[PDB]
This record gives sequence, C-alpha cells and structure tokens, in this order.
Amino acid sequence: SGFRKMAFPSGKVEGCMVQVTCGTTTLNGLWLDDVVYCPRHVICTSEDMLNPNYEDLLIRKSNHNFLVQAGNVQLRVIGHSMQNCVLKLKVDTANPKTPKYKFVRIQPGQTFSVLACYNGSPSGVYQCAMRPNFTIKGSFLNGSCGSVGFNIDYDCVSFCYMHHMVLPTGVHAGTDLEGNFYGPFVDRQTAQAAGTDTTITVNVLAWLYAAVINGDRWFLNRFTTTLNDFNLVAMKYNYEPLTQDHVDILGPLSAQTGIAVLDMCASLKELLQNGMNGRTILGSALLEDEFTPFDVVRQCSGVTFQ
Amino acid sequence: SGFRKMAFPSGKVEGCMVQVTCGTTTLNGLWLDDVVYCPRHVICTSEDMLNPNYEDLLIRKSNHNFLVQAGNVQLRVIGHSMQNCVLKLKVDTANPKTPKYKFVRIQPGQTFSVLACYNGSPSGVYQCAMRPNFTIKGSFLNGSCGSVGFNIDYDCVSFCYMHHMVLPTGVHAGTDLEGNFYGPFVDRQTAQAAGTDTTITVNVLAWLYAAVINGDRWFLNRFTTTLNDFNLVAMKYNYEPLTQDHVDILGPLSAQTGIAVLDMCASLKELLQNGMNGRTILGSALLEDEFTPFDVVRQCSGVTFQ
Ligand SMILES: *[C@H](O)[C@H](C[C@@H]1CCNC1=O)NC(=O)[C@H](CC(C)C)NC(=O)OCc1ccccc1
Ligand SMILES: *[C@H](O)[C@H](C[C@@H]1CCNC1=O)NC(=O)[C@H](CC(C)C)NC(=O)OCc1ccccc1
Repeated sequence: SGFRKMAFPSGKVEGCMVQVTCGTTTLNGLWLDDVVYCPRHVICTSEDMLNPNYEDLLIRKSNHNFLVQAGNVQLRVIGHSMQNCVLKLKVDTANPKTPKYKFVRIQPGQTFSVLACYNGSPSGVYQCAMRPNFTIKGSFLNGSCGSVGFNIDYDCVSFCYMHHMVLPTGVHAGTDLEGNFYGPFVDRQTAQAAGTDTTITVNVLAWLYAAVINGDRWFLNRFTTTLNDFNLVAMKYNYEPLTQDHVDILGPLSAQTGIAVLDMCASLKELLQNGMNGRTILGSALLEDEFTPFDVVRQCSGVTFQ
Repeated sequence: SGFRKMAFPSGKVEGCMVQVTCGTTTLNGLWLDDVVYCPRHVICTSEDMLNPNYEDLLIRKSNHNFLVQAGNVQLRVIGHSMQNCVLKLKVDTANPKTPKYKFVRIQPGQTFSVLACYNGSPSGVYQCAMRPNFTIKGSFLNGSCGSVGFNIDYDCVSFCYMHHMVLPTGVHAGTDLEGNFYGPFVDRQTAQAAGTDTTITVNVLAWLYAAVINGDRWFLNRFTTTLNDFNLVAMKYNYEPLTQDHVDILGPLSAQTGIAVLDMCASLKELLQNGMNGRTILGSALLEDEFTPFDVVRQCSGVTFQ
C-alpha cells in the first residue's frame, strides 16, 4: 500500500564518511579499506577555483597537508595521488566498518541514493536519478562536496557518484568514484551548460505501472499506439525515445498488470497531449521519471537488504 | 542549492531492527536495551484479526512462543507484557548497538523518517508527516508492521511511530512507542474512517519560504491579507487555521527572506484561488505540506547529526 520515493538504508555508508581539510577548504571523504576518496578541489584556495591547474597545485602539497578526521580520531596520511578529479589519500588505518563494496559507473536514467554530508557527518539521505543530461536534482550546500551516491544489493554497496559542484540552473554535477565526471563537466568555477534535459520515458511508464498496482487507474484509456507514433509524441515533449530494450525491461510489469506496454504508451500519449485536468497520479500532479522499473518491483514486492 | 524531501540517516535505527514471530505471524521489532517492542497483533492468527481479544489471546502465550531473531542469533525471551497495542518482550541480552534514545508522542503536522523493514531487515527509508487526521502516507506492504518512525537530534533518536495497519483509503495508521494509537484507530481488521484530512498550512508556508530561498519567486504577489481573511480561504480549501503561534514559528524564515508572514499568506491565497497555471514551485505542481519550518531551516543551513 502506497508508493514513496524511498532511499536505501544509509547505515553502511555512514561508517565510511570522514572529514578532509587541505589548507582552509574542508569537504567530505569516503573511507574504504586504507584509502580515502575525496574531490581534488580540496587543494584549491578561493582564488584557485576560477582556473585551477591541479597538477601544479597538488605538487606543492605533501601528506601532512591533508587533515583526515574520522569522528574523533585522525588518520595518518602516508600517500596521495590524483585519479582524474578525485584524490586517493592512502592512510595507515583500514576502516573497520568497510562494507562489501565496488565502484560502478551508473547509466543515465538509473537511480541511486545520496547521503548528504557536511564536515564528515551525515545530514540526510534522499533518492535521486542520473538525468539523461548527466546531472542530478539534489540538495547540496557549501561543504557538501565528497558526498556519495550509491545503491545497495543485499550487503554490497555500489558507489556510483561523488558530488563536486552546482550548475547555474541549480542542478548538480559530479563524478564516479574513479574521478570521471558524468557529462561534459569540469571541476572549475565557470558557467557550464548541461543541455536539454529530457524525461526518462521508461521510468515514467514504470511509474504508471506502479499506479495501477496501487489503485490509480483513471489514466487507463481504450487506445493503443506504435513505438514510432509514441516516439513522435515523445520527441515533441522532450521525452527519451522508447526502444525494444525499454519494452523488454517493462515486460514483467506488463505481464503482472495485464496491460500491454504499447497500451500504456497510449495512456501516456493522451496525458502528454491533454495534461492531467487537475488530477493526480500517486499523489503527484506531474509525470514522475525518477522511478526505474527495478525501483517499482523492489518497492511493490518488499525487497530488503542487510 | 535545491530542495528535496530527505530523511534522517537511518544507521542508528538499523542496528535496532529485529525479527519477531509468534506462531505463523512474522513482523519487525525494535530492540532497545534488553527490551524488544513490536505490535501486539503478532499473536493473532489470520482468523483472530477480525475481532481479537488480545487479553484472552496473550494469556495462551508463553515466553518461548516468541521467536526473536536479530540477524543470525536468537534472543532468549525472559518476560512479556502488553502496553496498549504494543508488546514488550524482555530479553536476556542488551542490544550493544543501542543509541541514545527516548520515546516521543509526535504532534499532528510534525514530520519524521520511517525505516520500512521486512523480516527484521531494512528495505528503505523515507520522510513522512503526521497528517492532521493522525494518518500517514507511507509505503507499507504485508510484513511491514513493527517498522518505526523517528527523528534524530545529533545523537539522540526520538522514536515516535510504529506501523500497525493500512486504512481502506490506502493511508496508514500506527502508534507511539507506548502503544497508544495516533487517531481513533484500533488494531482490528475492520473498515475504519480517518475523517477529512486537512492541509498543514504552516508547512505549506514554510515550503514557500524555501522556494524563495532557492530562487522560485514567481508566486510572490503584491497583495497582503489578515489572519482572519486568510483563514476564510483556508477553511474553504480544507487548510489548517493559521494562528499566532504558527506566525511565530514562521518568524525566523520571515525575517531571513524579508517577506512578512501575512504577505506570504496573500501569495498562498492567490495560489488556492487561481491554481498554479501549469507552473511549478520547487519542481512540484502541488502545494507541499510535509516540510515543517524546522525542516526548511535544517536543509537550507546544512544541519548534521552523529
Ligand atoms: C563543494 O562543496 C561545492 C558544492 C556547491 C556549493 C553550493 N552548492 C554546491 O553544490 N562545489 C564547489 O564549490 C565548486 C568548486 C569547483 C572547483 C568545482 N564550485 C561550484 O559549485 O561553483 C558553482 C558555480 C560555478 C560556476 C557558475 C555558477 C555556479
Ligand atoms: C502489518 O504488517 C499489516 C500492515 C498492512 C498490510 C498491507 N499494508 C499494511 O499497511 N497490518 C495488518 O495486517 C493489520 C492487522 C490488524 C490486526 C491491525 N490489518 C490491516 O492492515 O488490514 C487492512 C484493512 C483492514 C480493514 C479494512 C481495510 C483494510
């Protein structure tokens, strides 16, 4: 009963959040095994951020210039390296709360949970989606960098995101845990464009399937459509083109509810052309695109983790 | 930058979730010190739930009839009692992961985080509000009972909610940690009415203040109003009557943004009478009422916890 935008239990990630200062800049770090990961602009002064030469800036930095604090105790830095836009601080103490983890470069349209932190302490947890334009719509203030996004599979934490900056439009940009930015973004204080953000069409359809499962069915029509004719409406409304892979991913939900994918596409077509007439679906007046088909199955069947 | 419905870090609560079975019924329990708290209908069979006599049902139950599992190890039950609609199972082992905690009966309009669990294992975490009619709009399936709602103050966990049942309208009902139901609800399988749910007016105003802080200002008008004239619009649109206490709680946000409370009430009045004209505020097409004034200050200033 009910459908909510819920996030993973963040307990396994809270144990990995540390505080990292270099000079006057302080941000968060990810402590896994004997390595601490954090954005590389921790070495930047307020002036350096306009056009930083990270190679020249890092060279004037030694191990003792990095203050890594895990709660009450410090970590002795015994090595540092720069991998893309992230620093890897080698410490002498392995994190005893290190969970089973791996690094994953997420795909556009997929979702993950963000644990927003400040000064190495967690502040909150929320669910976001990697937009098609490789941005996210999160809640990040000054000091939030180094906060990580992740997914949980039973006991395996798949880290996929690390926050770095906000764009002029208010959306946020970051990297994977190997330091590669999602999108055409660079870690420099300059006006960067994210481009036209389209709607994750497969996610909208999966959300409409969750609505029928929960009792909202007023949007179910008596029409059908073709992939090509739907994508003619989709492209006009800045929606992702639907593919046969997208149809196959929506397969299990289509068989469960007995509603063909193309029939659900026709219901979504009328919604784009006629609006919503002041009505709501699952308590929303807009078409939600931050629930993937796997997020619908997980919440509607009660999948748990460690 | 950005405003999201974020939940507290659930790490301190994950360590307290256990599994409780009595007969064939299995639900979640809250393990604090040497006591396990769980809903009392764990002693009910599928037939008993229609009209249970918990006094007569509990009397035929002994300590060994309660299977309390905390992950891989069992807890030896050495005592049981019934406090209102919750059972207090005394165990021989104090939970080593017990955080600083206390029990709080939340007020209508306040918010808290829910950690949805199944079989004693966390499944997800989301933020909800205690509606004026003492219901919540959560995501709860079969097996979710015993899941708890809570707030975190630095290192103190204030447990305030325990899930018990869903209503015919799809909303959920539960108790405090002393077993007293929020609302006129009883733990029995029967059609129970929740009454007219009104909108938390002070929460809507605090959300509009968060919008101005984040850049959404199109709803700011050039009118003003009186508490009485606003409440004339409020009562018509099923909104909570605004009081001087509500104005005082919105004080710090009013002084921060330089917008008088009554002026913000006038902007909210026009929104109720004219709708939204297909526009969005903070990415929503509806007026959000699940952010309290304290939830706005916390997210817009970066308050952290342990
Ligand atoms: C790191 O904590 C911080 C996060 C920002 C601060 C406010 N909201 C956020 O998401 N990121 C930065 O300070 C970043 C540093 C660069 C070296 C990457 N700069 C940044 O986010 O500037 C915002 C901006 C840049 C250019 C045009 C408009 C805005
Ligand atoms: C406990 O896990 C369960 C939670 C329900 C199951 C589906 N969604 C939920 O929130 N609660 C119950 O099973 C509860 C047991 C009573 C003894 C309190 N009964 C219940 O929720 O029944 C739902 C209902 C009752 C009457 C009319 C319409 C629906």
